[PDB]
Amino acid sequence: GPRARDLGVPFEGTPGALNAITDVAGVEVGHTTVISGDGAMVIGKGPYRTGVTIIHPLGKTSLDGVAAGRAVINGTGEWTGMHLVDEVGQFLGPIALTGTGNVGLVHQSMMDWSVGKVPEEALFSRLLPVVAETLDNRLNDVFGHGLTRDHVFAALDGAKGGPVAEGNVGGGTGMIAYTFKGGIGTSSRVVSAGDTRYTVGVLVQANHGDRNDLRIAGVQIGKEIKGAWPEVNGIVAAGSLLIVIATDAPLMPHQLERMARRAALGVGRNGSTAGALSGEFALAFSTSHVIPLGGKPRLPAIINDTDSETMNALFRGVVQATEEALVNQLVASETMTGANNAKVYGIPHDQLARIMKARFP
Amino acid sequence: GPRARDLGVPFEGTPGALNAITDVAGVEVGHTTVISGDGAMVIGKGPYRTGVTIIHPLGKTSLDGVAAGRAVINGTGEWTGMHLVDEVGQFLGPIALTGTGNVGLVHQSMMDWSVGKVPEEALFSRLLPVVAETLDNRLNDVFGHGLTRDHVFAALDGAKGGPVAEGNVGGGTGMIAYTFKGGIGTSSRVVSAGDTRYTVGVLVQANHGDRNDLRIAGVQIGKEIKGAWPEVNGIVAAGPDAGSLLIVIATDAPLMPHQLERMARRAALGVGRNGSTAGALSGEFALAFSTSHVIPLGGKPRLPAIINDTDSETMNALFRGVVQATEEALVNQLVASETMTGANNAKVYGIPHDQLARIMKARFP
Amino acid sequence: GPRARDLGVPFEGTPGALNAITDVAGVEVGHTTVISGDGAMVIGKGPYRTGVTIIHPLGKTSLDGVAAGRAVINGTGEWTGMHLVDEVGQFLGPIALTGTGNVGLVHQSMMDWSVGKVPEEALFSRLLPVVAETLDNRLNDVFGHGLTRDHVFAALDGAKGGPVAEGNVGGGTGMIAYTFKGGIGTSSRVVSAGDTRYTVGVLVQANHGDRNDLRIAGVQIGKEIKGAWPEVNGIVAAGPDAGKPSLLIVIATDAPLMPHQLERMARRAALGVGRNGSTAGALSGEFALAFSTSHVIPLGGKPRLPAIINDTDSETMNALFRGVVQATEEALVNQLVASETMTGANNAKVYGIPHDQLARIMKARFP
Amino acid sequence: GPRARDLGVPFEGTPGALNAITDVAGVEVGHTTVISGDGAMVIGKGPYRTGVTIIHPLGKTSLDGVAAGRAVINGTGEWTGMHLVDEVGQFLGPIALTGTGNVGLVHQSMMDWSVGKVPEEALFSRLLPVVAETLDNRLNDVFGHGLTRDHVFAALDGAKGGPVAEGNVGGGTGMIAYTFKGGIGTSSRVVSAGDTRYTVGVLVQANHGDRNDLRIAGVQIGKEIKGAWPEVNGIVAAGPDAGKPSLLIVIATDAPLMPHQLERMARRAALGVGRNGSTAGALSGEFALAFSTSHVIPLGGKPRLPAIINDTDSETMNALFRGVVQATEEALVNQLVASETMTGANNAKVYGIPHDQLARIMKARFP
Repeated sequence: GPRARDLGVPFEGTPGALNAITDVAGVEVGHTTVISGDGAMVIGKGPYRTGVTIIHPLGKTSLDGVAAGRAVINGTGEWTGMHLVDEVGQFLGPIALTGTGNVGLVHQSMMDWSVGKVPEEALFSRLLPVVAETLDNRLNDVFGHGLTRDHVFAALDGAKGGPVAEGNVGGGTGMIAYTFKGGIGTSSRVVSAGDTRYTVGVLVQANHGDRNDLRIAGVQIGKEIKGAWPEVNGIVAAGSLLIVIATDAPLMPHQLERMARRAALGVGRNGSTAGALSGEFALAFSTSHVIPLGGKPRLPAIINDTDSETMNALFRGVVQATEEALVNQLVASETMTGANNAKVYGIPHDQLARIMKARFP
Repeated sequence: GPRARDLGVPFEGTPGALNAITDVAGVEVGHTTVISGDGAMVIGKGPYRTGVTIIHPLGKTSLDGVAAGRAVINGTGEWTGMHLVDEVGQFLGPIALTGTGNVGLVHQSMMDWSVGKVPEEALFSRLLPVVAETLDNRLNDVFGHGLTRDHVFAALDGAKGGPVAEGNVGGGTGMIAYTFKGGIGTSSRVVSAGDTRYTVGVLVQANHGDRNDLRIAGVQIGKEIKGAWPEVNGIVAAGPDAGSLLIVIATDAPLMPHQLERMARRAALGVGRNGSTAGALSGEFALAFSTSHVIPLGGKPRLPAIINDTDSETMNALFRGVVQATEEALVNQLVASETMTGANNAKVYGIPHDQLARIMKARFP
Repeated sequence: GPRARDLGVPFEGTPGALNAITDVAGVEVGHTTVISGDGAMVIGKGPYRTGVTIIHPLGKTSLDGVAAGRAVINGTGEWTGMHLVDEVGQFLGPIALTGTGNVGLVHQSMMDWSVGKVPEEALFSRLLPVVAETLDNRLNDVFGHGLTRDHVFAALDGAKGGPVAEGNVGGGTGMIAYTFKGGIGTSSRVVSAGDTRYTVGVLVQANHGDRNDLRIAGVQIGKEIKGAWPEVNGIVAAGPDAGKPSLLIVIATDAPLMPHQLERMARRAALGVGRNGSTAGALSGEFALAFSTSHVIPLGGKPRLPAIINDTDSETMNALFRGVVQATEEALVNQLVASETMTGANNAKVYGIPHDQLARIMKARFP
Repeated sequence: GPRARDLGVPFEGTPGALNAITDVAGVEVGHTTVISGDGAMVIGKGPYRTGVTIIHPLGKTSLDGVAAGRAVINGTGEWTGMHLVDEVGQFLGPIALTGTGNVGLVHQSMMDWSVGKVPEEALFSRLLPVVAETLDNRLNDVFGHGLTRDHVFAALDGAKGGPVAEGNVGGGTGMIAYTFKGGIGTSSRVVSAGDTRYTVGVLVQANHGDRNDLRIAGVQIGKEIKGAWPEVNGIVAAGPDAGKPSLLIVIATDAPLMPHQLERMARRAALGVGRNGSTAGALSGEFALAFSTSHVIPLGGKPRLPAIINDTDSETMNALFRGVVQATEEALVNQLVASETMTGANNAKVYGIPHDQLARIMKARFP
């Protein structure tokens, strides 16, 4: 359906052609979305509202590593492969984003996928899969084994470039953000440093924040929206965040850490305050600084960290793309009823468009 | 004079009585402001637009440490005593905030002050002074020895509780923020968890950001303000024509060091609200301390109550307090800082009060 | 059987009664050891030389957290739950130490175990299991699903206090250290901090280092031992005569330390590792995790900190730090002595450090 | 005079020609040594036993940065410029190593030196000087302004390549290590990374450790040496007969490493320190800084990275890491051997480790 710009939300900067992480060439994204059952939750039987999102930095047939660096806003969550990134500045294989109860199954399934897809001599490189989570506990049977190995293989094999589906898909299927429906969002910026252009792409799996704090384009919007509070069986019940950054800039690992640390500023623009139990994390990678398996790293150009013109263009790109990806998520996610007949509303489009038109005539 | 709220800027949460870092009882703040000379800069001769700000966590006569934790947004800058804070979760003595060229002088002056104020038996504890900087390079002769030991002593000895002066004072004297006049700002929040209340106080020394990114209460305001662009000479320096950040957080919550690191990491979200994107060469840092978790010199730490990190009600109240107080301290700074002409006749404008008030009235009727 | 001290190896300090991590009261350890098959490796069909080691910091029935802090020597490996430890300074549930290929299975199995053992209202707290690995790739079919959920449950349920089995057991089953057989080792120290004596216990899963660098009690011993280099089908595979016929450190203490203080403890492990000569290989995932059994966090309640220690109290802190260094040093040697010769996948044969030669060298050096 | 090898101490690996940090081409080192007064200490009036050591990574006329990374063993100390290193992976200007009381004076003096040596257009780059300390509190009047701006300028301007003076010089003048006289030590290794041989150079300012823990070439040597415990006016002040009659590590390499790779190098220092027995005291500020002299960043220009190394290339990386461990181990022993007995403030007398006894013990152990 509509994305945030289509409802009149303004943003700064110049988006890429897709306005998605796949504006960084060669990046592929895949989702498997598991939606089954209704009514009361029984552990092991559903209902299920869960899934997995796969990002292949260099595409699904690559055996090469990408340069990478991370940041932690609040570390109450899981993201595997990160000790590796901190130490050697690269990771091998895809990124998986999923629900908390699925981490182990996804991790082993990625290994199994490797056995089937990678030459035996290269299997040593496939030992530390990258798997991250947020908690779909209200809408999903977290502990009930709803995600299968076949679901994971389907996302790995089905991933592609081009437009990325947003909203209640893949790892975002069962999520809740700012008390509205959570999910997947994505955005990009094409940034200028003199005559050089680079792309910064961002994808988020959003399960964080309170309605009372939410800002969209600087507007504190929770109180301006009427209704759309969550429910349980019919009774109004009220009233973590994963960030993946891709760039084609040829950055070294410590420079990618800097990129990842900018995500918090974009999160801050939209009002949340990093809950004590909210696992909020960012991972950044370069698709031009690539490390062939067992060979010399390929760094086709080099950027000085004190070159403010280039670095600030890249940093502003991360902030803006993060800010927009978060709003794109909210708009893409539709109302859902899941486990225990819990109902969470998508942010209402008609009301958002009306508020945006009043604020930005 | 008016602060941000008085010009009609809305903020979330409940401020303390002074709406300042000194709402955390026992904290003292002092400034020495050095403004002398006009015209062309000659290194070693001025003009000078610099100073130093002192924060005594437990007051100027305390020999005790405070529990502490820090966070780095972008580390292109200096803040001494921080390896100590990372290792042992406490620091001794005051925090000094100053201009980049003054760091060594301030560091040695704090040691000299200790020799005169601390019993010789306790001097061992005074070896790692806490000194942080931002760069006053457009308005000040950075390398020219404008700050003296006497200026540092005056701020150390003159510090007090009560209202805190903001704007072009102390370490903020020569600073520039969002292309407007930079300086010192402060704010506080009184936060609740069940029947318990705590105060979170914030003081900033702001020298960061670009006009085009600035948000005040969510409003992207730089293009709505007419004029007030800097001048380099007699002609317009930025925008159309030619015709670092230090954050100190105090709380009376009885937090352990790793919990204060969490508090410090919330400052970035408050900075983010106001639109900047952490420049490559901008040293943006946060330090948080507790005034109830105190470590008597050579004795047993005093931790009068203890908080679970997974107690979201308590922790989120504290975190939200940091975010909101940081957001407001930054806007308070801009409002307090007046237009200044300094070295090389560079002129930087205070954000115009009349225009800001008008924009806020139109936006928040 | 003999441990390192019984072969004449001298160490500094005073061990606890068991000279093991279980000298810290209430800690329980369990192993499941999986050894099946011989000969050529086919992925999914073994041979298997693998397993899992479980450490319950407060015992298997506890729902409470322990204060914790970690350190990284070289981060090329996996240890889950560590973001949590860095952020909030505690973890819930047990520590699992296993082979690299088993991480996901163990992580999901720990969740399944919680579903069976923990009240539904407490399940929220069981979402970030702590699982760490070293790579058994020479002796084991890593990718071949040799470890099952039932193996994990058996270690979780079978864990106990008292003496801890060392050597080729649990997560250490298929490991190789200093080009000799690797595995599990443990040691403890009781350390005098003024009028109070604390216990520091250490358990290692050792899969690191080279024979040429190994020091035992300061003696560079690799060249003093004759033979015992690894083989394949009777042909020496490493060392001068070739061709011819990661490290996980777990520290427990009963000292009532805050999380940042436990990070300091964990950072001392590297010095104990250093004593024994290794240099942290580029691909060697070398990690330490320290926890307190007296600073405990009841689930959804107020942390219990029964006493408090000043970081600048060098008498207390240095006693604790020296304990970590000495217990780590000895745990590493205890591992080598406990681990016996093994032939595993692809007919790789790795020798236990020879007891007779070690004892002879120690007697000559330390009469 | 004899260095450690000349007294019979064995070490592993191959030193560079000078066995010093200046085996990395282009590095310059200078010292200013301040020794005045005897007897009772009065703050502001000595006695003084202090100084400053300067390391210019690319020589004293360079305006360029070097790639760099750091590590902390125990952070109770000061080292400026390190937030910069962590953030952007480089630093500008020289490294100064000094006593704790001198940090501020040295920091401002380095800025003043820049005003006099650097074009005004480049001054922006000189605002984050790198200054580190250890505490000379037993032998020196720390707070008494013994070090002057002129002393700092003399070390900055006098620095040179070639042999590096060790012992009671520069920043090490008033230091104490392993209950013997502390000071400056240096060593290097040339390491074979396939077909390329890189140099790793290490300089230490040692003020850490206890005699009871000291190991030299693995030998626990404190109880083997007779006498030489510190004194005050002829009465022994420490050890069993008492009453009767921080660490800075600087690593240079010519390997073209990226900043995160240099952090890995710096983290290896701890293993070299561990070999020699210390346990990182609670108040001991123990720090390492590593830089590359081939990966250089011209001021306001494009970084120069003449070749690039894969972190997972264990052959190359392990050669470099082993170089750091071995050079750090040897630098520490070289310091002890270079430092002579000194009596300083408050009549504190600290002995250089005795050469005759050390040589005798080494001969017995390594015949």
